[PDB]
Parts: sequence; structure tokens; C-alpha cells
Amino acid sequence: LSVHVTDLNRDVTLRVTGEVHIGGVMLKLVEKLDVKKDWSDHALWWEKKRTWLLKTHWTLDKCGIQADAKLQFTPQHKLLRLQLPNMKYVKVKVNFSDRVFKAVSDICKTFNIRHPEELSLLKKGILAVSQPVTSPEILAKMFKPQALLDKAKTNQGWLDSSRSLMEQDVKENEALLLRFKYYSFFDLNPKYDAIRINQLYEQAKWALLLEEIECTEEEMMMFAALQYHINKLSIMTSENHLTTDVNPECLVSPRYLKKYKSKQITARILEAHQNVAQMSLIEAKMRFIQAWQSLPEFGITHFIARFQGGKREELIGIAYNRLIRMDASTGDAIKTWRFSNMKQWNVNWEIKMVTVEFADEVRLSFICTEVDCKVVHEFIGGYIFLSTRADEEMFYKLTVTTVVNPKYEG
Amino acid sequence: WELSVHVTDLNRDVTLRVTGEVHIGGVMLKLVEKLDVKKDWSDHALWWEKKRTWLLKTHWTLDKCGIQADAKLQFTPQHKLLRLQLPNMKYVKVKVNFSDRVFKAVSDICKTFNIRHPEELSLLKKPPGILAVSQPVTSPEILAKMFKPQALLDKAKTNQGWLDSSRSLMEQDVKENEALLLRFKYYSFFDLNPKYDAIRINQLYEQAKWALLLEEIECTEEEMMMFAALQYHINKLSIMTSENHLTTDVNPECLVSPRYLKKYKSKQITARILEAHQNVAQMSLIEAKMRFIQAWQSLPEFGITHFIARFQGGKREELIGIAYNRLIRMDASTGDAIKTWRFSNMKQWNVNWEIKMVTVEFADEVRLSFICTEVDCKVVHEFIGGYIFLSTRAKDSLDEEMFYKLTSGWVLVVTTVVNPKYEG
Repeated sequence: LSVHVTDLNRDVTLRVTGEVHIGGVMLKLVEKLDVKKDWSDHALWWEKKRTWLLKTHWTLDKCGIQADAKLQFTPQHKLLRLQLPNMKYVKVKVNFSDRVFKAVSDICKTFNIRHPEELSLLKKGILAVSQPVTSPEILAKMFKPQALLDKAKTNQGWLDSSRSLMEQDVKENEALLLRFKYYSFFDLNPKYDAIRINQLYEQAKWALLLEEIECTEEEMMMFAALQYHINKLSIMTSENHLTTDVNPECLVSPRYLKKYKSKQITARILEAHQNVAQMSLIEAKMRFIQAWQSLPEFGITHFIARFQGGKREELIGIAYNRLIRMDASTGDAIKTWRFSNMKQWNVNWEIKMVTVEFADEVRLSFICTEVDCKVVHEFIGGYIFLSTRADEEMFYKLTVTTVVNPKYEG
Repeated sequence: WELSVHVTDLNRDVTLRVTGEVHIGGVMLKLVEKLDVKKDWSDHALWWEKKRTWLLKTHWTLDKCGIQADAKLQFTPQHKLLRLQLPNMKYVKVKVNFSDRVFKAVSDICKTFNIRHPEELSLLKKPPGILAVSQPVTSPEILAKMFKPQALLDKAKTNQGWLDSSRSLMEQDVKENEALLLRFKYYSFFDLNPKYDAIRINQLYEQAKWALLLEEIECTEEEMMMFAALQYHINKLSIMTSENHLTTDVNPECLVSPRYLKKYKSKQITARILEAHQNVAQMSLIEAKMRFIQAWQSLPEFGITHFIARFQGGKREELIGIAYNRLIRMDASTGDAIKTWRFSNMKQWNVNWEIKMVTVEFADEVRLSFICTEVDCKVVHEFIGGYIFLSTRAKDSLDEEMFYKLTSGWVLVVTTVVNPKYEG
């Protein structure tokens, strides 16, 4: 066996038996290297079969390791460049051993964001602050084609939530996108979700500005006025001074005039107004999200799909309440099936075909790319799992595989 | 015999020779003929002040109306001018039918003011953009001048001025050009919808604001400062509704997608954004007032109307409280609740007009009986039946006959009314 230490950039070849557990090898590593350091975090990684040495209690043989195998001793927590929905990169170190689902959970607990199951990871202080862009040129610089096929192509980058980061080709300090994957936001509470709402509003703002989602001019002007309103509401949160021609003594009962001087009353009102503006700021972003949620093209994830009796590449669209057969160019809905009528769905991994069973004996089938099937399967099962909130074991189970919809009405 | 009639608007007294078999319309005809004038008598109607009744039934004879000889009645236009003080404390002149029952008068007024659900409002005796805009006073001096005694007995005295919704203004000693208060009478507001109730919400907010500023309702210092902060915020949001100019350090072009930079100039964008911003601030304005109201609704002493009453085993004049869902026996010195009765457990309630006594029958055959003043008896009766009628409101056109049936009392459209919402 050969174990490569990435940190010290040195490879160690060891004499291995086969009756010594994985922990024994790790222990032998600590003693032999003759270096005063901390090895507590590191874990063995197998690049060949792309599996972690998860259980260190296991011996050598029941892991299926041949002779002269080149293992890797690398730290679990590596540098990871994350781009928040606010399009600002933050540097964090997360566990590359845990499942992406549990990884997202930890990241959101760190970022003060409730319900991490609505979020996931996607390939390519200031958590609460939201400000517009310095100049229109930056938007044009960030401007992408954002066509349906281009958007559908980027949807392949959704990580397997049942696997880890290391198993899915994620290098150290490689850019991953933290995005709201599912568009079923349960319990948006301004009392707890000051950051959660802010990032969701940011994702909605950037999706509209970069024309990732299509809307009319009237709606565009409204959204533009909304974040203008949000900007003015934000300024009020910092202001600790009188800004209008109103005398604060006119806003209170005359008994407090005898209890306080004017400077005292002005101070307590300004302090309270910062709290008032703080809630108005949040509820404003709430309205932005509401208007965003009410768009006719909201909450649809596109995947290239081949439908029965179709000679052209089309699109399968996945939403929180339905899935849609769509036109690849226009994006017009050909037919819409709803999740409330679904009994179960099947996934043939050989043919790469998804078959969905609905009520009243209607049946849908389509075919996708190899990578898309796993992503679509997780998208489907994920959306059903989110329709049951009122349990991590439930999610992993829902995500030739056959899964019965636990919310079938019929 | 002879009939003397005074035409109010013409300032003329007319004597008419009548028998008694002459119809009401007959008097009106002989009145017009003898005057010999060219005028529109459409709105004019006979009024008898001594007996406080309109004489609208034209087909009736003088015998049916019990009009004795030498009676001096009036021929006056039904619609007269009235001064109303809105919940925003601003006065306004309106023309209303002084022969219509107050309940209809209030509804017509609310229709004019574009206020939905007029059954929650009514007129109270004093002890177009004026309806929409909210503005704080100029100085603390104004608040000090309007500061009236808010003691519980003083509020109980004020509540004697609530007009009978089953009778008309003329029948209740309300002269032309006099001042009446338009207030939210019942504290149970059905469907406060911001999409329609911009005026309704504004006035309700004003009534809440003024009740707090004049200490008509109690609140903690923390709550008071929060209410003050809300006012400051609402005033600021109100300013934004008029602003048609940039007031921040943000470029409006960074708020739109790049395709609009190719279609519009910088000014065309800034203008259409500010135009939309006024509507955004408008909605924020309404939502801010809603938060003020719901906070006002959550106050411990909210939604209670007080009346002086003597109870069965009382040693004193006490206070009977009427909330939206309950009757409360309160001490008139501390305002503490002695005993509370739920409306849901009320099978029935009676009003003995002779002894001026109200008796309520409950479940488990528990009984409550108290005595008020002559005026308070019908006012309290309307409050009980009114709040009940409000409970019959479903999300599904108001049933006027139902409202009167619950609140008319001794007026036709010992009184006994069965609660239609008696649970079990």
C-alpha cells in the first residue's frame, strides 16, 4: 500500500498485512512521519474507485483493496469558493466527506439560513446586506446567453445530494454555486429569516436583471421600483437622525412630554424606527419574492428530454406542483402533468428513461442524458419530499428505481 | 279645524282648513295651491316636531296619524346639510336624508366616502382627498388642546350619544348644519382588503392613532414609542408617494435588464421607475397602517365600549362592557373585570323598557340582569344585537331586515330577541 500526504507533499509506502484495520494504518502514519502536527481531521481517499475510507474500524480485505494500491491522506475540510445568490464570493471550509445534503445543512447553519433542503450546490456580515450595482456595464459584463438549451445544459451541474463533494470532481478552492434549487419556500418568517430572505431576494433580483427569467416591461419597471424602495428602506435602518419636518413630540401622548426632554423622545423614537424600518425592509423583499413567484415562467427547471412521438429534442420542465413537456425554443407548454395526481414514478437506468404513473390511467415517459436522469430523479423526489413539510431519512429514500408518491390523492 | 304649517326653506306660515278625513297628500296639495309659487317640492315632506315623527304615508288620513286640532307641523326638505368629523378629526359637509333611518344614512355616507362595510360605523353626538391623506399635527399644543378627560365614566357618558340606527336624524334632536361624529362603532372589521379599502384603512388607522395620542386607550411606553415610530415611518412613506425625483445615490439604470438601456434614454427609465415607485410606496403606506391597526387590536384594553350600570347585587354604579364576543361587568373605579359572559353561551336577552332593565339568559340557565339610564337601554340593546349581527357575516349583500330584527327594540320596521348564534 502507498498513502500520499497532500499537505506535506510526500508519499509514504507502508508494509501492510491485511488483518490490520484502517485505523491501524492511520495510526502507523502518525508515528512514522516524525512531524509535530495535527492529523485529527485527515482521512484516507481512494481516487481509483472514488470512495472514502469511511469506516476506519473496517479491516483491509472487506474494503476490496489490492496490493500496491495508491491511497491518499487528504484533509476533509478544504478551501471552497462559494458564490452566494448575491453574486458575491465567500471563502469557507466544509466537510468533503459528508453527503452534499448534510453539507448544505451545515453551510446554512453557518450562514444563519433555515430550511437548507430548498438549497443545493451547482457547478459552473455581508450576508444580510443588499445593494444595487455600481454601473450598468457590470450587468452587461455578467450578461449571459441564458437560452433554454444553455440553461438546460447548466442544469447538469446539480450535485448528487446523496454523495460527497470529493466523489463528484470538486477540487480545492473550486467555484461552486450556492443556489435555491427548489422553488417551494416553506415558512418565510421575518422574525428568523433576515438572511434567508435576503439571499432569496438576491437570487430573484439577479435572475431578473441578467434576464435568466423573462418578464414584461411593466413588471420589469415594478421590480426596478421595488429594489429602489428596498434601497431607500435600507438607508433608513442606519440613519440615527431626524430626516423630515415632523416634530417627534407630535407622535406621542402629552404625558411623555412631562417625563422626557425632546432629545430623549427623539432618541427613543429613532431607535424604535430603526426596528420598524428593519421589518419594512424585510417585508419589502418579501413582496419582491411574491411578485417573482407569481411570474408565468417562475420556478421551472429545464432538462433536455425526448418524448414519445417526438422527432425533435424538447424539454422537460420540473416545478414544485407539476412537470411540463415544453418546446426547446419558445418554452411553450405542450402538456402539463401535476404531482398531486401522481401515484409513483419509475427510472430505467439502462434506457435512461423516466416513467411516471398518474391517476385516471394516464402515463408519461421520456428519455434524458445519463447525468440528467440522476439529477431529474433527485429533482422529482426532492419536490415531493418538500410537499410533506408541516426527516432526512425521507429525502434520501425518495432521491430500475421505483418510488411511490406518499401524497397521492385518489 | 285649522292646520298651521311652516315651510322652513321659504320662511312662511300657512293656515289650512281641514276636517280630519283629508289625506296627508291632501294637506300637501292645499299647501302648494295656497302658496301660489313655482318650485320643486320633490324633497319636501311633512314633519311633526311635537310628536317627533315624519308624515310620509301620503295615503293616510289625519285621523290615522292622530293629528289633533290646532297642530303646528312643518313642510321641510328631507335632505339637509350635516357636518361630520371624520376619524381623522377633520370636519366635512355632506347632504343626507333626515328621514332615512340612520343605518341607511351611514351606508349612503360610506358609499360616498368609498368606505366598505358601513355596518361597522355609525354616527355619534358630540359630548375627496380629505378622506385619504394622513398627516401628523403641527405642534404638541394641538394635542394638549384636544386632550379631553378619558376617565372610564367620561367614556361611558360619551357612549350615550350613539344614534339609534332604526330612527332618523330628525327624530333624534339633530338639527341642520350641526356636527356629528363618524366613528367605527364596532371593533370587528370584516375583510380589511388593501386592494379596495385605501380610505377605510386610512380612517381606521386615524381613529387608532388619535385614540392613542389622546390616551383614550392605554399602552406601555415601549408600545407608545413603537406607535410613534410607526407614525414617523408612515409619514415618510407618504412623502415617497409624491416624490417624482431621485433622492438616493443609486443609478436607476442598474435596476433594469440591459435590453431596456437600448430601448429607453436615462430619463425615460428614471421617469417610469419613479412612476412605479409611487405605487410601491402607496402599497407600503397601506401595509404600514395595517401594522399600526393590528398592533392597536392586540392591546389588552382594546375593543371595549363602556356603559354605566347597576347590577343585581351591586353596592354601586358600575360599568357594563361590550366587546365583540362578550359582556363584561367592570368596576367603575379601577376598570377591572368582575365577571365576563361569552356571547356564544347566550341563548336570549330581554329588555324591560319600563324598569329600564336588561336581562340576559345563558347556557346552564345562568342569568344576568342590570339597569341603565333611559337612553342607554336602547343604545346598549343595539350594541348587543349589532355585534351579534356582525358575527353572522360570512365570506359569502347585507341582510338589513336581520340587523333591524336584532336591534330595532321598540321600533317597528318588553322586547325579547333570540340569539341566532347561540352555540348549542
